Amino acid sequence: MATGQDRVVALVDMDCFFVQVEQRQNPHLRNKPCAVVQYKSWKGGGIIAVSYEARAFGVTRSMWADDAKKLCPDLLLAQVRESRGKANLTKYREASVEVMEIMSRFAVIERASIDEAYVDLTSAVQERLQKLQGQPISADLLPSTYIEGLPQGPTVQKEGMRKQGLFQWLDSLQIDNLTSPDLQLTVGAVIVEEMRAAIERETGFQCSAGISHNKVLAKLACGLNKPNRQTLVSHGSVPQLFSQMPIRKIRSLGGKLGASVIEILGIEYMGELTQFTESQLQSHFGEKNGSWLYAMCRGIEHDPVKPRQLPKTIGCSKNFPKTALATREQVQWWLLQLAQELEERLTKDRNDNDRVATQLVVSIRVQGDKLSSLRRCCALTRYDAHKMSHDAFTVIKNCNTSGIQTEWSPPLTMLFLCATKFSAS
DNA sequence: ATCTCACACT
DNA sequence: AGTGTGAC
Ligand SMILES: Nc1nc2c(ncn2[C@H]2C[C@H](O)[C@@H](COP(=O)(O)NP(=O)(O)OP(=O)(O)O)O2)c(=O)[nH]1
Ligand SMILES: [Mg+2]
Ligand SMILES: [Mg+2]
Repeated sequence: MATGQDRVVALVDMDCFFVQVEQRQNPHLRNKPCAVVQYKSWKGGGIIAVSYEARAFGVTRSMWADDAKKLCPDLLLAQVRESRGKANLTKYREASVEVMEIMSRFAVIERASIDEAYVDLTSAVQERLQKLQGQPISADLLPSTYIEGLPQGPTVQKEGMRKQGLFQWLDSLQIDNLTSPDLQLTVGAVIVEEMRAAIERETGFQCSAGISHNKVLAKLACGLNKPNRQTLVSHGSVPQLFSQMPIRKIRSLGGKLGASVIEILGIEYMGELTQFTESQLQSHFGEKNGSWLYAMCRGIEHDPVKPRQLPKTIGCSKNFPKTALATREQVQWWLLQLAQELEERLTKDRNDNDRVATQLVVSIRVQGDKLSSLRRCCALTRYDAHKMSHDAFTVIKNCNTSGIQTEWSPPLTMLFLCATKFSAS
């Protein structure tokens, strides 16, 4: 009997992160419809973060600020800082570190993005259980927790509903069994309340969280009640939850694979995968995908929370959409600009994190081509922008089809520098 | 598309 | 090594 109740996993994700960062810094933006964009010289900038007040007006990510202004006239905007003609995300990376370090105090975390991390609470839950000494869990220890699927069976407002569901869960809880998966999830949720409380006290940032037995369910849970709430997804809530859950909502199925699952099998919801054998899914999607899908639709997933808090690579990119680079002098200048930010971030990384990058990856796009046109690596022996930028030029310089030694053809529409292969130092 | 980062696969 | 996908 397959179980998938072996771990306690949480996913903490910051609410409207970039917006919150700007709001802490500028109190005038607090509790208002606001958004964060970069490069306003074109269409007021492209929206990448939206406060929940602004979302009420229908303002979304990927929307032009000028178009967003049509939906929400009083929409306030904070713009991503610009350096060397490029976007600078320094303020946000640093705010992220604040959050990651607080979370790191409770357990080993996997930085999943700039504003979220997975937490393996299995050992931490076990520790708390003996301390409890068979003591019941008060609802007071879960003041922002939702239990998905509850209340059920035999008030109207949301908070009243939340409490009623929480009480049904706690009233039915068997605290006698220290190996009860449902009990383990509850204690995990109590810890996450503490973890989320610590984040807000020490940063001012609010976040949501999902607590379940694996990463996928935890991630899904987190989005069930946003913002400033956490959701517990038990093993038992899975069949109902997945019964009307679109396949695309599940992490990693939001793209071509998920579309392929829908098209080939003629289904719409995650629960509908259960009627197929593992071999069947393997036949359509391969040995690896098939096994993963077979277990996942039953709420089972084994991807571990990796002990990794730091980025594996450090990269900078810029597009050049009639603005395309057509001279060697142009190509060299922008490679230098990219190299300058790269050196800046690398040096700080070396001091902070006791490591040194060893490989420099260069990538370019050509006006005719469809993301990357060419990607080449070279050795990274010194944190020097001039050296790195000259190196970037050298390995790509053979692309220049122009006979004349001053022009570049055909024009470049993207430059990209990435530092990889870190070694301890 | 006028805006980093991980990982499978090769 | 280089390409493609997926998410954020
Ligand atoms: N440059 C760029 N930045 C982005 C993009 N998408 C997101 N960001 C940046 C902006 C975001 O602030 C940050 C976190 O991304 P989320 O967690 O997926 N969205 P948020 O936390 O804002 O809202 P909530 O979580 O409540 O839904 O990543 C993008 O396409 N491009
Ligand atoms: Mg977020
Ligand atoms: Mg996120």
